[PDB]
Amino acid sequence: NYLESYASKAYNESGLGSVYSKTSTTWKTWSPDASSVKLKLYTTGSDNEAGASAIGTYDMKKDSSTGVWSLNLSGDYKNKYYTYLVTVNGTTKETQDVYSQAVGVNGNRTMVVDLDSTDPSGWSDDKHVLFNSASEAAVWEVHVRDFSVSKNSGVSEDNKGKYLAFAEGGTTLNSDTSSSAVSTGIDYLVEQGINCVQLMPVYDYGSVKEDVASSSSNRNWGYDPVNYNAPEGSYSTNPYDGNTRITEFKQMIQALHDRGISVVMDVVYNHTFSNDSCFNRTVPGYYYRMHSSSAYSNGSGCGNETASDKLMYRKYMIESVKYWAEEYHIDGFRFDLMGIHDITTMNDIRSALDGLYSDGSGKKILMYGEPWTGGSVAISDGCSQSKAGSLNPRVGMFCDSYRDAIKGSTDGSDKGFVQGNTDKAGTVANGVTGKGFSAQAPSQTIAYADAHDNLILWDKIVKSNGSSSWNSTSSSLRGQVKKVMGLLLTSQGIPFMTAGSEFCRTKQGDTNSYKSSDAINEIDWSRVKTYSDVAAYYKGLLEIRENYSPMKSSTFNTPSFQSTHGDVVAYTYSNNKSNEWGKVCVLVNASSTNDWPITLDGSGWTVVADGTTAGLKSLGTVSGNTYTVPANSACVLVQSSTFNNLKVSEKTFGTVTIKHIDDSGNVLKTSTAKYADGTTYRTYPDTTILYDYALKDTQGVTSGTVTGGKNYNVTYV
Repeated sequence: NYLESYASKAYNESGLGSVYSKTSTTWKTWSPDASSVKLKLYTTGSDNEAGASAIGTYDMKKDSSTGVWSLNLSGDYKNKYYTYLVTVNGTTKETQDVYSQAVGVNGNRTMVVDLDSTDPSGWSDDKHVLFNSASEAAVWEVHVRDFSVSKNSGVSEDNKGKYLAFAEGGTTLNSDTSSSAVSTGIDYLVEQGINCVQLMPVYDYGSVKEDVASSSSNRNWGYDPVNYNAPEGSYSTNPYDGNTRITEFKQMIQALHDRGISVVMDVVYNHTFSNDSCFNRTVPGYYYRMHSSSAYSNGSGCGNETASDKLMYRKYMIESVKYWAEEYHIDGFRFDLMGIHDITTMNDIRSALDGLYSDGSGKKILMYGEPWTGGSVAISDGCSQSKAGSLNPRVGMFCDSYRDAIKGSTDGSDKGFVQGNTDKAGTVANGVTGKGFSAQAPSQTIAYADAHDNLILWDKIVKSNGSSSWNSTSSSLRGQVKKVMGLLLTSQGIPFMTAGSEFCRTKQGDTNSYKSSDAINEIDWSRVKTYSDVAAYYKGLLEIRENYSPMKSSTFNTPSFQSTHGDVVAYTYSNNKSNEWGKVCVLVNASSTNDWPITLDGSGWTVVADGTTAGLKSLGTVSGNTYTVPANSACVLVQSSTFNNLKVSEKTFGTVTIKHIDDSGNVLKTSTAKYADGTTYRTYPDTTILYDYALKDTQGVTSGTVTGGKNYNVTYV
């Protein structure tokens, strides 16, 4: 409890970090133990770029009762870089900035972002894509590079691997201007209507060298936080340049917002990459728990725990998670290993969001994380599943007890339910209730089967079924992944999904793939054709879910169950709305082989999934009190007497028809973005861009709400 004096006071300070105005800027930073905090300025994100000079140094002034150090200067410091030197116990360490809204390369430095100036065209009229209920999400966890970088990805060679791969207008499998009906990249998200992305950690992490291209030898998942408040540079086209990463992120955000897709961010406050992070550099021995002034505790990983208990961290979280929601319009935050944090900090972040926007919309922003610790947690108050009743109802927890029962161990061959381990069935059936541990609202339980960590769902499915990496087309194993989606997307509480699980993304059996080669960590999009039907089946379930409030209500509903043990789990949702199907029944057969006849919730049903295909269009009626779940099939039934209530229109996609022309007509490229009926046909020059002369006025309509089956033309490039 190092310094709660000077942190009860100083808790309400404001303008920590730096604040921008055209005339002048103010810096404030807190270090009661320091003898001096000195501001130092730079002109670049690193010494790589041209000039990169420092600009000058300025001693901040301590405020005794708060200990906060502050400085204000006149002049425009827009896009100037800077750092603090912190002097504590006679040592001096350079601290980047504790509050770093915009960063150089890898984070080494910060620059004063003229925040609103970064905004892309048509940003000021952007909107959040909040979900009224938390559960209406369907989080598709993608690590951006994986989605983009495959050679066959259709994404342009300069958008390949980068934020604008969510922004490249229109793209087909192997790029061919063709009836190559496999649209890929951002187009696929529109076809699937994936509804909500989760970006694997897009804040600045140290475990990728941003100085060089990301590659099979320059990859990481990015669980090595270095700056919480600035997005990753490596996914920029231009990491050396702040704003760029910011704008592209805003354009990636805006492209997902345009398409009505919510963006959720994995944020990893429980630990940092380095015991010599800015935190320890700025208040050594405050921010990190320490069983001794000699020795950090290690209750998480990598040798540290953030001092969540201790006020001047509680603030930093509270007014960081707000920052991402303030600016980037991020729609939710997923916390790694919440169990390290004190609940009396999660409760404040939750409560701080609830007041960001005057209309209370901030209440809608999703928040959840992993409740388990990563080791011997150093303090007694922890975000555990057991303590869960002390979190605010709208902070959520992954539910491993559920996960493991579905699939088994994260890692071993040991078969779970999906592969036929009957003896998990009882635990999975309870997990579908959402109360796999004591929880207060569906906003809590992140019903999930799979993640980046350990075996991607397919690899375990094949590995657990008994063979390695096979890329197998087996209608058994390929039928077997559809079990999980049948469960998760029909559970209560936020469904979750590693990106491309829906086309059997494989990592060839790799467990801790955290830095494994691109050939291990890429979406080979030819799997989308090969494991078509699977994705078509997957899309069809989101049609089911998004149109079905009980699967997505804000407070708990609760399935009935008709089998919970052996090899068939079967449960039914209930509803009272008149413009929705009414009762839904979901059955998942753990067998790989057998076709058990199941009793079901009511006397008449329409089949809307069969383990091959799914979604609103009737795949078959069925009648009488029983249904058969053939082999791997995950099947969905809705009460047949009210199947018609879902009078949604078809997702009548519209189109852009970019026809880039430099001069003399002809064609330089022809994408055809497949935008949904709403959204906007925003469109971009990204062809002749490395170095070129082939350039055009970009005559055309260039932007606006799309309109259904209509062709919007821009003559870019």
